[PDB]
Amino acid sequence: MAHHHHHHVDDDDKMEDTANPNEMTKDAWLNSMTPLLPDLICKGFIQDPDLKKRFDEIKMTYEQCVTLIPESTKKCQDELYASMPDKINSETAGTWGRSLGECIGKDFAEKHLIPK
Repeated sequence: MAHHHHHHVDDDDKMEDTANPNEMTKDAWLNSMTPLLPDLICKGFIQDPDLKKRFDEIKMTYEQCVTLIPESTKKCQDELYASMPDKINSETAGTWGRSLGECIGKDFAEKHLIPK
C-alpha cells in the first residue's frame, strides 16, 4: 500500500501467501485420531465404575487395551470414512471422533470383555 493513483504492479502478492492447514482433511484426521483412540478407550472402561467391573473381571490391563484397540481403530475408520466429508473441522472431529469411540468401545468389549 504505497500507490493510490499510479498502479504499475507487474508483480505483487509474492510472499503474501502461505497455505496453512486450518483444519485436517478426512484422511489426516483419521491419521492423527486413530492411535489416540486406544488411550481414551481404555480409560473409558476405567473411569466408569460400571464398566470397570468387567474390565477387572477379565483381568484386563491398560496396555492390553491399547494393543487391541488398533484393531477397531482401523475398522471404524473405514466405516465412517465413507460417510465423512472431504475435510474435518474441529467441530466435525468431535462428531466423528465419538463415533469411532462408540464403535471401538463395542468392538473391544464383544471381543475380550465378553468371555463368550
